[PDB]
Amino acid sequence: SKGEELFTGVVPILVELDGDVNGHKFSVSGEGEGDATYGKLTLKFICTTGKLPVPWPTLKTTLVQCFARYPDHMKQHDFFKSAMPEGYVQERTIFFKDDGNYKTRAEVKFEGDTLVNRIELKGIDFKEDGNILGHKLEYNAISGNVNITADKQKNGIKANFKIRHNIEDGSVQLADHYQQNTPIGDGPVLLPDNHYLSTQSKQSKDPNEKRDHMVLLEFVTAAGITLG
Ligand code: NA
Repeated sequence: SKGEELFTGVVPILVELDGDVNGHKFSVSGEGEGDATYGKLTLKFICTTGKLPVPWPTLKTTLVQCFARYPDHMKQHDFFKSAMPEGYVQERTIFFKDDGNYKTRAEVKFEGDTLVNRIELKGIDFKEDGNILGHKLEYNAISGNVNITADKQKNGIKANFKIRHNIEDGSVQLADHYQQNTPIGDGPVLLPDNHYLSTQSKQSKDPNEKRDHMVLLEFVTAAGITLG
């Protein structure tokens, strides 16, 4: 695609999120860069409104799958880059088992040479002392396989995957994700054969940063289709 050509070197990234979870309102800003040749993302997120009222790990998926490394032989299945520069809408519902849900809407697009992710998030039906509003998650890595299907009716894609977040008492909190992406522009897109994105993230802190924040180092690689 012509959009893929936008991703052959290191691209600056900006993320801006406004959230409301059970009436707790917050905002997050992110800055970093992506290098899709290696599926590599480095980001720092800052809660601009004070302390983040939910755990950072529950926001990681919400806070740029256009930076996935697609293997050469799978490049015709990269929807995300084919929609650029005009971008796409990414919507999710994320179900926390035995707890509330996030509903997210984002637009991902170029503004100049910067890839920007602007998001709104709504959480409802959270338990006041469950794992999320009780802050019982470990500030712990996450990984998984994002399963992608074509959505021909919407000239886009669907995806579904589970995140298992470790809890401080040694249990696991499941977060079942449902996703849809649709192009913003009316230019040509690539609609993929079924495949997945193998994704892993390490979270850390800027020891010099007093604000509530998260630093991420993430790798995202398309898989599941064999050459030939
Ligand atoms: Na690159």
